[PDB]
Amino acid sequence: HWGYDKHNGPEHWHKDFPIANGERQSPVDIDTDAVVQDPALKPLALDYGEATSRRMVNDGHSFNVEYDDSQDKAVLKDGPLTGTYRLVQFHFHWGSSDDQGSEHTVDRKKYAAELHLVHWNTKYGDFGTAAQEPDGLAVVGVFLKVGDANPALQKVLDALDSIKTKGKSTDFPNFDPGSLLPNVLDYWTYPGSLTTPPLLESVTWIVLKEPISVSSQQMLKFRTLNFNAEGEPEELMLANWRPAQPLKNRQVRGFPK
Ligand SMILES: [Zn+2]
Repeated sequence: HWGYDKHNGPEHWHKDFPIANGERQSPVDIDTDAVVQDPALKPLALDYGEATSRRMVNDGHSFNVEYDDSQDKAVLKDGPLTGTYRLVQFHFHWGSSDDQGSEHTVDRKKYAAELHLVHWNTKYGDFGTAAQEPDGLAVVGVFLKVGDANPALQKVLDALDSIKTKGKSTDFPNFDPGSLLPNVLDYWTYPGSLTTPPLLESVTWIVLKEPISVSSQQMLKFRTLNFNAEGEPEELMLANWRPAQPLKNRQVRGFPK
């Protein structure tokens, strides 16, 4: 088992998951001075118009909104990518107070939470196959910046009472993941990993420059979830972010700049 406390948190994961100290781990700090433009980069092409949400699940480390990835209803193309990537799920990371919780940082600045929209490359057939390949996954990272209430986010938060403990799920149809995107789609990109065990090095990271908003009040609702299953002792889901990992050999690129 793994988690986010002093003893089982990120600093210890390397013992059970050696790849934690590897060459393309995420998240990273994005130093905007070192960011470079690249004329090969394209605008991000998100097509979430037919996206079909199925359910919401507490997986014991976070909560996921699952999408129907059996066809091309919710696809991600272009940006830094070649091919088509299907949306399989999104989930969030957040911290114990509003001044922390994002996984990526910008010139060391942290936000209150971060949304990850996970996509797999269709040339690999399924998520499991895709997850093992360097070009297999694409994750769009969206910062949640504390400020005004976010009404799109509120629909997600209203279901959280129904999935308090590990393993619970609730049906969650009709949620549009495009409603949790900012209006401008400028992004930073770098080759990285999943930010949770097994920490697979299979992700092209697409971190959006513009955050979406969230209220302090709304942030308290994230923190009502439990890491523990029902019947075990309570362990509140107050914080589930991995800190910045060393950039090592990698280049962060920016679009449009
Ligand atoms: Zn994540």
